[PDB]
Order: sequence, then C-alpha cells, then structure tokens
Amino acid sequence: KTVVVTTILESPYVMMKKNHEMLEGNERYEGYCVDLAAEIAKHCGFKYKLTIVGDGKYGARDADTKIWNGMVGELVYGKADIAIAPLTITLVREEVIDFSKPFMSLGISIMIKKGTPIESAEDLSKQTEIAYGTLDSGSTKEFFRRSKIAVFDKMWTYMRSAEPSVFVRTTAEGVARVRKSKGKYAYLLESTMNEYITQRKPCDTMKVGGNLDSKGYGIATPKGSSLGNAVNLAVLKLNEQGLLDKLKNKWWRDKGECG
Ligand SMILES: N[C@@H](CCC(=O)O)C(=O)O
Repeated sequence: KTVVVTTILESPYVMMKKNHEMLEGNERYEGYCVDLAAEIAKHCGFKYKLTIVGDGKYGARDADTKIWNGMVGELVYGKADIAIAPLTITLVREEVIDFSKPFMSLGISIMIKKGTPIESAEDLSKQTEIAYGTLDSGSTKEFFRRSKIAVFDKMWTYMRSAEPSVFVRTTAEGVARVRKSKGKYAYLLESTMNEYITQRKPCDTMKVGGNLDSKGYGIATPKGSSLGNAVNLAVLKLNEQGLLDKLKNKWWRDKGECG
C-alpha cells in the first residue's frame, strides 16, 4: 500500500521545483524533507506519495472547537499516514500523534532587516516602534502564549492585542513583511528557517540574539501506527551514518548566496 506523506511548502524543506506546472507527482517537489522522505521510505520498505497539507498549516488545536488543523490534523483524522516536515515535537502534539526522535535541532530566533536597532527579545519587548509577530497554528505562537518568562509574556501580551494582526499564515509572509516594512517589523521564527533565509538573496535580513529555547523536529505518525517503530530506527541510522548532516549541508551551506 502506498503511504500518504503529508508535508508543507516551507523552504528549504519542501519547495516547488522551477516550472513545476509541467511536472507530476513526487517529481514536483525538492528540498531537505523531499530527500529525507526518499531515505526513510527506502529504509522502511514503502512506496509513498507526497501531499502538501491542504490548509498550509503545521497544526494546532482550535481553542473553541478542539479540532486539530494542519499536518497534525491530517494524521489525527486519518487523511495521511506520516508527516515528513519541520514539525516540532511538543507535548500537546505527543498527546495525539507519535514522533520519531529528532532529525534536526532548533530554537526560536529573531529575524530583522539589517540595521534594525534590535539585538534581543528583551529589546523587542521594551519598545513599540518596531512591531513583531509569529506564524499562526505553530509551536512558536504556542511558546509565547504559554510562557511564564516575563519578557516573553510581555511579548505575547503585545502580539495578541495588536490590530491589524502581527501574525502571519506562512513563514514567507512574515519574511516579506520584514522586508516591506523597511525593518519596522521583526519576525519570530525557528533558527533553521532563519539561517536558510538570511543566506539567500536579497541579502537584507539577519538573525539576532541567542535562540530562546532548544527543541527538535520529528517524523510524525498517527498514534500507535505500525510505521512508527521502523521510522524511528531509520532516523537514528540516518543520523549516525552522517546522512542528515550531508542533507543539512546540501540545503543550507551549499545554498548560501550572501558570501
Ligand atoms: N516547526 C513549527 C512551525 C514553525 C513555527 O511555529 O515557527 C511547528 O511545527 O509548529
């Protein structure tokens, strides 16, 4: 049986190939997670179909309906068999789906337009001229919502209250806002995405400050699925064999364009 893989368009994990409208099936896509999916499938002995998550989201539980959206929802409601994506391992997700051990480490970070007078989350929290926000329906937003650390709680209070919204639907939208705002908007995003984007033209953004936390992305399967065990062992093997580092350097180091 062909395994349905849910994933998300998020550079450099999964990207549409150039001129993709002429292409079909898995051949439409490239990136770190496209390469990782082929390795996991080989190691686990399955054929698979990559499917971009219908709503474009990572996955959160709606506070009002208690329904999961995003890739998490596609696993919970049976629409996909596995998620191979930069999906953060979190407590609320682990309650409803399973995760492999991490395939990549990360933490929350800050992107600014070059020259913006901000060095830290504390700097953001103590002023109002520069607006800032996060992605909807992901783990960064939930981090701020739940934090009891004074600086991050002050940031949450500001973000949830801002009108019009400072939250964006896609990472690309957040980055576009950093640029369009001439640096009057800063963006809170994971260090992995920040490190890729800041090294691609136009070379006008930068990462500032230390990471705010330390966590990992995992391969997710529906709770109790027969694939979970083999997928976890495959992640560990690929790490130990050096393959995850090679893919990281293919999609980050080797893609740099900013000198
Ligand atoms: N990796 C995050 C999405 C990106 C973010 O929230 O900054 C997640 O799994 O929700």
